[PDB]
Amino acid sequence: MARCERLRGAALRDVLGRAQGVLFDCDGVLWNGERAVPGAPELLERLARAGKAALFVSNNSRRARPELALRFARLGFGGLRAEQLFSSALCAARLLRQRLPGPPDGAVFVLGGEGLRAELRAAGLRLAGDPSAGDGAAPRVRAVLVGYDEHFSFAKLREACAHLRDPECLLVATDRDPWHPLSDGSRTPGTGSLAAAVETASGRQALVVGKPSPYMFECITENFSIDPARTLMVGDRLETDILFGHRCGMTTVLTLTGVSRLEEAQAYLAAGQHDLVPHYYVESIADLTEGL
Amino acid sequence: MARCERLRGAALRDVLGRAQGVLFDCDGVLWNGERAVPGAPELLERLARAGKAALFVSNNSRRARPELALRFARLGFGGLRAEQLFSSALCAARLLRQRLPGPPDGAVFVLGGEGLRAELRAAGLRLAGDPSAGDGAAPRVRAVLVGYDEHFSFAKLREACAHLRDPECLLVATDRDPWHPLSDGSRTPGTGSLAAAVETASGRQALVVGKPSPYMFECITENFSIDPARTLMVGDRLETDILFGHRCGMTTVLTLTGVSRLEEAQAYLAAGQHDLVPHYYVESIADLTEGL
Ligand SMILES: Cc1ncc(COP(=O)(O)O)c(C=O)c1O
Ligand SMILES: Cc1ncc(COP(=O)(O)O)c(C=O)c1O
Ligand SMILES: [Ca+2]
Ligand SMILES: [Ca+2]
Ligand SMILES: [Ca+2]
Ligand SMILES: [Ca+2]
Repeated sequence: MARCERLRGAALRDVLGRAQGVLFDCDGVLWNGERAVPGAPELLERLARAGKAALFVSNNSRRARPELALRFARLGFGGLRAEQLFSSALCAARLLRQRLPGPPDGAVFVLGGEGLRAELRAAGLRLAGDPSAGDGAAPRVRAVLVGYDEHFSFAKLREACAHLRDPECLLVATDRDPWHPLSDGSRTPGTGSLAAAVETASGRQALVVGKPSPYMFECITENFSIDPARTLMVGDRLETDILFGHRCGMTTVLTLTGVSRLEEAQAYLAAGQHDLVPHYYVESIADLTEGL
Repeated sequence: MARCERLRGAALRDVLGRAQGVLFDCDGVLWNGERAVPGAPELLERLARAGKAALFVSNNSRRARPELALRFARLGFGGLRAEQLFSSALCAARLLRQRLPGPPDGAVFVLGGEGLRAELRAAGLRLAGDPSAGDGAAPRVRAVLVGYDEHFSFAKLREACAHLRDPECLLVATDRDPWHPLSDGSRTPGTGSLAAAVETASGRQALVVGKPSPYMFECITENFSIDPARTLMVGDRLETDILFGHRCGMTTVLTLTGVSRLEEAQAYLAAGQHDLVPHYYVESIADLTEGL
């Protein structure tokens, strides 16, 4: 099982050689804020050359796919197809298209920003507060979606609760990341904090779209035939990316350039909490390139 | 132990006769919104006549003591001394006066309304955003207090987190009630929902002031010699008032005019969760009067 081994040498050559593809978490892995992890772009270049597939999975609900694609390019990750990029915004839009109840024969009440709303509308979803048809009633709200919402308020929370009074109204969260580190050492609250407030006030459990939910893997694999037994999952958060990998049956690699510390992985290992223990770790993903 | 017995007849006469005093939760017990529970005022009148002490304990952080006292009178509860009324606002102010760290050799950042702020200032506390002395630096924030905040926002959450980056900064919540029922059947989010968001984003556990924290009982008993072995605790919420009573060693009485249902108490009893099981229940507190 996962023993949190430092991946290097012949083992690294073996692990990467056997892998048919690599699934990358983004923040803490490819970059921190506006700074690419040195050697990250070169890894992705060498992977493409090695004939190994690369896919990208982020819990970030801020950007619709077109703006996400621009961000990869800007940070040095060139030549990527938009189809290789998966975010919790995109997959939440897809989950709601697939699951929204109501007769054919709802509207979605969204706590979140314009990039999220853009992604939802692109998937064909009607949003609460979109303008109504003629002067008829507003459509019935059949899901509440909690994403990263820099305009979160008590009034919006109260309104979310009102919608959720109907037990057939879905409650969905893009992700449960509790907070994110910023470049100056400060932190921004994460969607997990807002989801906590909504779940508490409504007495509901949210359906989570993003990592570590297996749903995210369903979203990625709708379009892509990938064998999880031959896929490496690389990420910086034990409770999100490494747990995701284990749930999906992938080999997990913790990179140490982000949120989680080696000491924490080792502590979980000691406590026998194996689903929070990576199979392997690297100081940064630049350490992988040698294995090709 | 607690067996959730319907309190009536000779048993009621015995229980009330032996009691030296009664501690009442307020909402769901004495009133629902602006409507007194019929017969509640008459109970309190008869209790005073029986020579039995009455004290009142509410998690409501909206009103400072003077406005709270007006509310009791208005609902039909006359003749009360302000000293008999305890709220999570009053006791949070007291806890912070007692615990605020820093040299003699802080300020308190408050998420909450004007009644809470009034209570804190009356206890001698300086509040973040109170005006600074001359043109010197703002005082160091040494506690974050989360109360009922109808103006809660993402920006305030972010700011709470910034203060909490200092591990010596306290995190205190007035209460963890998750939501409260309104007269039209709707609900308002409770402090517990906001506390959840703050704890999640900061990765901290809050110190809770109100019920079911034993601290609330310390607050009430600072001024009042009451024997918990001779005190009845009467409330409508299993996870708040009944748990509080058990933690304090009081005889607990669930009234059925509020949040918790008899069926839920019986379910907990069945599951052997005795600290969430009331010793006794009544349809409403008006059922107690006969026992005098
Ligand atoms: C709101 C939000 N969600 C998620 C993340 C990053 O997600 P991931 O680490 O899954 O790429 C960030 C990082 O910027 C963020 O700002
Ligand atoms: C914000 C808030 N806190 C607490 C409560 C009631 O508290 P309790 O049931 O402890 O009296 C209410 C009920 O109105 C409320 O509005
Ligand atoms: Ca990450
Ligand atoms: Ca480390
Ligand atoms: Ca109550
Ligand atoms: Ca009942």
